[PDB]
Amino acid sequence: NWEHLLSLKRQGDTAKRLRIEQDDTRLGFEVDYDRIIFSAPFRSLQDKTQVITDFVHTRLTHSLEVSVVGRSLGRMVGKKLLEKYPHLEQVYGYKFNDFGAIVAAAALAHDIGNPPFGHSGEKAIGEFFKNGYGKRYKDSLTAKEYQDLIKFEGNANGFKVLSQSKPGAQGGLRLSYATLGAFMKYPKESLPHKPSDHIADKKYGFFQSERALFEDVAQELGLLKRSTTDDVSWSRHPLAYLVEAADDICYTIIDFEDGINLGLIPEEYALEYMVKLVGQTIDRNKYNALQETSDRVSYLRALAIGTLINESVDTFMKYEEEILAGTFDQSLIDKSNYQAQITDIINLSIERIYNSREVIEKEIAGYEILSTLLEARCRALDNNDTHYNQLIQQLLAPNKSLYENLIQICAEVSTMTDGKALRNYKKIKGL
Amino acid sequence: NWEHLLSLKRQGDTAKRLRIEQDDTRLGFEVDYDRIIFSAPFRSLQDKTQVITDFVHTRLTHSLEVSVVGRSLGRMVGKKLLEKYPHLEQVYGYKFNDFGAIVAAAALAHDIGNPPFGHSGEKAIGEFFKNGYGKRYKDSLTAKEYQDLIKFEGNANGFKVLSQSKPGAQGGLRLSYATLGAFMKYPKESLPHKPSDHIADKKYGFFQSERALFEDVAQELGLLKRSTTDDVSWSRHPLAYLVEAADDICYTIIDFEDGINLGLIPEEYALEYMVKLVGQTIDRNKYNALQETSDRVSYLRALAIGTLINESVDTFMKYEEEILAGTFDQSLIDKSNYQAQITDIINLSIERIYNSREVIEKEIAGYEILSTLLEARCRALDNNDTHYNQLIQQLLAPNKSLYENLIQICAEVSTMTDGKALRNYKKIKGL
Ligand SMILES: [Mg+2]
Ligand SMILES: [Mg+2]
Repeated sequence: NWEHLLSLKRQGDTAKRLRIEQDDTRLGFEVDYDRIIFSAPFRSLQDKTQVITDFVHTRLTHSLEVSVVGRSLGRMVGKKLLEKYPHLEQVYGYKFNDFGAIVAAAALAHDIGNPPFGHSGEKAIGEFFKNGYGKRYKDSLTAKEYQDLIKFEGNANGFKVLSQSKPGAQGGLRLSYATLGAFMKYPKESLPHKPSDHIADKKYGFFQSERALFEDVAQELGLLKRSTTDDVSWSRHPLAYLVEAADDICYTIIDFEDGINLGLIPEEYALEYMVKLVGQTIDRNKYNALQETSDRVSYLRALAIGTLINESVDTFMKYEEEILAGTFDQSLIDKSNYQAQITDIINLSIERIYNSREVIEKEIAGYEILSTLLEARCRALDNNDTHYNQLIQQLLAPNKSLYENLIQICAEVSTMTDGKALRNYKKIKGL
Repeated sequence: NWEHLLSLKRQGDTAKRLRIEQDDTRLGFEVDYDRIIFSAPFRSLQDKTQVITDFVHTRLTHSLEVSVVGRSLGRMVGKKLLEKYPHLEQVYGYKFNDFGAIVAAAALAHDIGNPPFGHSGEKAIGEFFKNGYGKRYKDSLTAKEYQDLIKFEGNANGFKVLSQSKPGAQGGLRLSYATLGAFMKYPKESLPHKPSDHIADKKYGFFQSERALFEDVAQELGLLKRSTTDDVSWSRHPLAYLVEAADDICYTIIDFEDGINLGLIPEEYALEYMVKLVGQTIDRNKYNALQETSDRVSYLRALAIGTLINESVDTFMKYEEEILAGTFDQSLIDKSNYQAQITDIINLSIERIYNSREVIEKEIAGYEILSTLLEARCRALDNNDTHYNQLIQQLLAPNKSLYENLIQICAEVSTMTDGKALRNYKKIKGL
């Protein structure tokens, strides 16, 4: 039922929030976007680079552009959903911009919990608790608590960042449950690990510390159960497919755009890899008149993203009922008519960007930086009386169960800006 | 007439664009926002700091937050305007989110053309042509052409950045004329200089190179004439008052928030300066429970901005007819019941932030950096045959009248990222 999937509930609410009773100048879904923009975690993305460190390729700009693509996807699907289910507007008061706001807010916050250095950063945190100093806690943790650590997931840390309760601030940003549902691409716990090849089982979406929260979210949204055991799992909020397509589209096309502007990808490849995606719409005489490389590739990027947005909207509507029933097993982009071209683009980015020497060097350095901060925090946790460990406390974590302390340390190390992680690492090593 | 003020015209259009015939998933005003987000000038704000250089206080984040405040102001005024003038919706099809989109897009682009180093940067460019090397061109320029240079204005450069025609890309971002009108806080030429004490005459809003464009914009919007001579001037688009209030509100409250987080303003001053603005709404027990300084001041900031948004909306509606008639002589914030508290906040920021030693040092360094780049570009313009000047050409301006060349040099030097301006300065001096 879409009416339940479009929940305006916020954590702690004691009474229902009806869509028809909202002030449209203060609509819960749009407030969610504003709350993210002004949050300290989102602002910190100003000082967080992607794999390439050019000072003009931040995670902030990526997140902005993903939210813009998400708003467009949500608006377009929202208009068509209100055509399919007219009672949603005539009776319940939903409007097509409501769907754009939900997708836009969830897409804006997708990278908010990810550690520095990309997938290497997640992998370094996991290795610390699997084989590093952190393995000593294995026997003091449940299997699912330990799995949170050895397979630490930036998606699940984002959910924690958005919802974490603190003195004077219960519920974090207190986003609408529809937004938290659209945010949750992997609505399962850390265990069991990859039970199938379904896209929603590739990773997990919440830590044990947020299990009770997502239980409240899933029951309020009426998400369909995928497990009937104590290992909980649900079918994805339909709008999470649009959040994922926005991310897939931007990662594919914009990484390519960046690789060309940065010199990693020869410009001579631009047309060849994009011709299928832009062929019918490109004004070739306009393309040839553009004099700057950055202008030519941004034109191709806009055309390719527009093509993929329109197709993703149509794919969503073709499979809407399978998605609403939890039987859609793939991503929207997996069904694309351009899958072969998308794959060639992604593979070229892996070869020329993600496996470039500068990116490899940065990830190797990231492993040391994160491993050091985790060991410093964890030894300070185990012996908090020594003078050294008191200083580490004042520096890295000023102002609980063992698991709650360990997951908090991972969450705090993960959300450090690049500048503060390297600086603090430098001091703990004297540079 | 609001119907004309809400023009969807884009530069070069040969036929009218009726509001009632727009696809609401592709509304011209919302497209304007997206085009700015993806533009190279907006992305470059990632590498442009405000006066304080902390790496977590960019002009990008400021612009984002101003656009969020602007969207809220536009939404709220838009709803009330459609109540006052119901034919705008029933006959012409306008919706309250239309006004939010226009204000949001114009506010997002407000700082896009400003040079580095703030007002010192504008002043350094002006001094170069008034008393530096650039004074030699005085006699080759009209009075208004020369005034563009000696009083170089970041507001007018923003209009150029948004609209500048290039091979393969006529019209720049080609924003809706309503958005360009809401953008224009000073709808006059560089001469005459400050003809009155009206807020709209404090500066000017377009260079001679964009005069013909803004003439097209003002006639399409039906803006009221303020001069009947060859020195052209118009009354402000009413929505420009909301763009200005968003900027005024954010500059006042958020500079204060930054000054406290950065240590420049003692935290003990936070409540004293904000008590009048937040008194009725602050949950003092919640405030006392917040443990981090950044959390306490962001709570006060949200309360003060909400207070000022609500009041600014009411001030706009009280004076709507004077604004529509071009007889409103002040800013919206000038009529605020908190003017005295706002002034105390602004004065404390001037004393503790803008006059701090680190800010003074940066502005002094900015004068040298910009003066050097301007002299290098201008000597290369005057003698383009020498080997040195060919290298300067390849480095700073790869790929016209004397005035068009000089204003282009100012526009390009102004939009340089901090990193590229300092690096290029370093090379021209060998560091
Ligand atoms: Mg992403
Ligand atoms: Mg500003």
